[PDB]
Amino acid sequence: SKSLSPMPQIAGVTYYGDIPKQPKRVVSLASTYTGYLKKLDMNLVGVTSYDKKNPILAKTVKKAKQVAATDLEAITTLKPDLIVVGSTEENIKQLAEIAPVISIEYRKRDYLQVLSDFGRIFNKEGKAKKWLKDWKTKTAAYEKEVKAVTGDKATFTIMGLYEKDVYLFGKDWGRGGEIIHQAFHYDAPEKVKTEVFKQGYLSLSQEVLPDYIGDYVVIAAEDDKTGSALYESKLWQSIPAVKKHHVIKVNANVFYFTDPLSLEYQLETLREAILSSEN
Ligand SMILES: O=C1CCC(=O)N(O)C/C=C/CCNC(=O)CCC(=O)N(O)CCCCCNC(=O)CCC(=O)N(O)CCCCCN1
Ligand SMILES: [Fe+3]
Ligand code: NA
Ligand code: NA
Ligand SMILES: [Zn+2]
Ligand SMILES: [Zn+2]
Ligand SMILES: [Zn+2]
Ligand SMILES: [Zn+2]
Repeated sequence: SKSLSPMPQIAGVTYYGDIPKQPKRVVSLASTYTGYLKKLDMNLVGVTSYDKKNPILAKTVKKAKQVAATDLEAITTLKPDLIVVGSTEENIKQLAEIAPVISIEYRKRDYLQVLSDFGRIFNKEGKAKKWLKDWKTKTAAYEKEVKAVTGDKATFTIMGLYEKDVYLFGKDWGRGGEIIHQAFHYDAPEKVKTEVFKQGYLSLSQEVLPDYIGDYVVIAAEDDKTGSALYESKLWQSIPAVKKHHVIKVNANVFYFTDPLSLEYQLETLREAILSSEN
């Protein structure tokens, strides 16, 4: 049998079976976590559709098969020694019959803690610590670069276009919020702090958008055509941030994510976009 993880008790983490310390064949069924596992040098043999559509992550998991959580046959034949899932997955019991499962309830640990937590689970503390120390220094330095341009108290709102809907996001639901609010310590407008932050996200009617945007807005979308009718509208064009050219449009295919690999890309992209807003 496998050498075992110490399986620490961590908020949000549930273990099904004996988790290996050094898994050799991991199936990741939760896009939140795939890039954390890659950062810690795990061999991923299965990943999700969102993972494959994230160009930053996809480059690192070319040999992994795309699978869904219902793919019991394909997952079995991948011969995993570990499966990682989100806690809301429909069929964790069936997955745990195939291999040991780590199930994570989102948001119980923050985007940085998740990495050091995996460091404890897999005895990869050094790799996690090195990344986290560098991240702390780099983000503080970049925070200075961007606030030099905007002012330290400029407000930012995180937004996404999805289907025909409009979402706002807080500090810990992807779409750039970790970078903008946690890494750069930008404030959000009061209405976003009150109505969005605790909730994580808020699906909004388009006509009230002006009320939620202050100095800057970051907008994630999967395709560059989705926002067209909104963007040309008098409503949108009346927003001071829009008039100032403080709209930052980003590609959701990577910006949905919160993992170290995706966030490295988001960090550089957002730094450059803020600087570019004053070109
Ligand atoms: O984990 C993150 C950031 C936070 C996040 O989006 N999560 O889903 C984490 C798990 C949240 C707890 C379970 N909640 C839900 O499943 C509710 C639906 C959901 O995924 N949400 O994010 C809620 C707001 C978005 C709803 C519309 N769906 C999308 O934007 C698809 C991309 C979308 O939201 N996805 O999750 C697929 C890509 C995600 C890449 C990893 N990103
Ligand atoms: Fe989500
Ligand atoms: Na933080
Ligand atoms: Na999608
Ligand atoms: Zn700060
Ligand atoms: Zn039109
Ligand atoms: Zn203009
Ligand atoms: Zn400006």
